[PDB]
Amino acid sequence: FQGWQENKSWNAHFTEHKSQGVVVLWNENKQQGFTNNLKRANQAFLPASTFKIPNSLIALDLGVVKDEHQVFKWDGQTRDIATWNRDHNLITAMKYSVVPVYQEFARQIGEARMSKMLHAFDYGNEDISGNVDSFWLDGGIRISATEQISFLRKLYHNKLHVSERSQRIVKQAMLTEANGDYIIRAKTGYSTRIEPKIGWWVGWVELDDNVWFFAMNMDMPTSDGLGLRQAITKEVLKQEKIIP
Ligand SMILES: C[C@@H](O)[C@@H](C(=O)O)[C@H]1C[C@H](SCCNC=N)C(C(=O)O)=N1
Ligand SMILES: C[C@@H](O)[C@@H](C(=O)O)[C@H]1C[C@H](SCCNC=N)C(C(=O)O)=N1
Ligand SMILES: [Cl-]
Repeated sequence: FQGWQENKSWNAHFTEHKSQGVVVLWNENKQQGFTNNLKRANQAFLPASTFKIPNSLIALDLGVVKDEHQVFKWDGQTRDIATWNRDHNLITAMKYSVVPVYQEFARQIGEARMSKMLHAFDYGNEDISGNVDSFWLDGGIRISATEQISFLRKLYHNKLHVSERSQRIVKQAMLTEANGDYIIRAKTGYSTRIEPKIGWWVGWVELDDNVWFFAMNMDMPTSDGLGLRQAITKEVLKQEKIIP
């Protein structure tokens, strides 16, 4: 581990949007990491919907989710996010960060197996204190941007302690963007229930000959700025010549 190079010039991308945050990048081929803020890079927050990555893996490996086509019917309760008020499969539940679908996963996984799996994953502080169906939103689990990278690297290489199939399905469900230059597999998150409210974007960029892992979070006082998670990350990615 060569350490983490700090590149403060990326702060310009946050300041441009009156925002504060961190982007962490990991060059897989060179085993080199870069961040604008070495301190915040290692600060552990609630994972919020980025927890849908480990939650999906566990649900799949325990057969709570059979495959990416299985339909989880809307419970008929109207919630404030319109896309949640419909039937979902794993693909669309990830895409739209459909919390109630994953809360039901968590309840079926159960506290004991959830704890053991997060320890097996070496995920964050491995603490699931709180409600079994909400701890990643308002309980004890905390993970930093650099810890997200470590976890994502295991998933990329199929090294997590679940089946290869489970890891392949989750990486399929993380698909976010692709073109002839790059593929982004990622997961957003918006931690709102405990201060400070922060937005997440974690994942990686696949190139022909390299993979660049990333994890960012940023202060997010309102949902108004949620698009800045991807916008700021892409500005860093383009400055670093990762995407055109
Ligand atoms: C061809 C078969 O062997 C193959 C299949 O699905 O048909 C099995 C082999 C491993 S088993 C789970 C990981 N092993 C852990 N010790 C695997 C998987 O990890 O998805 N599937
Ligand atoms: C509030 C939490 O449930 C939060 C999370 O679990 O991380 C939800 C809300 C937004 S998706 C809809 C956008 N929300 C407000 N505009 C979000 C995400 O950005 O991933 N997941
Ligand atoms: Cl894919």
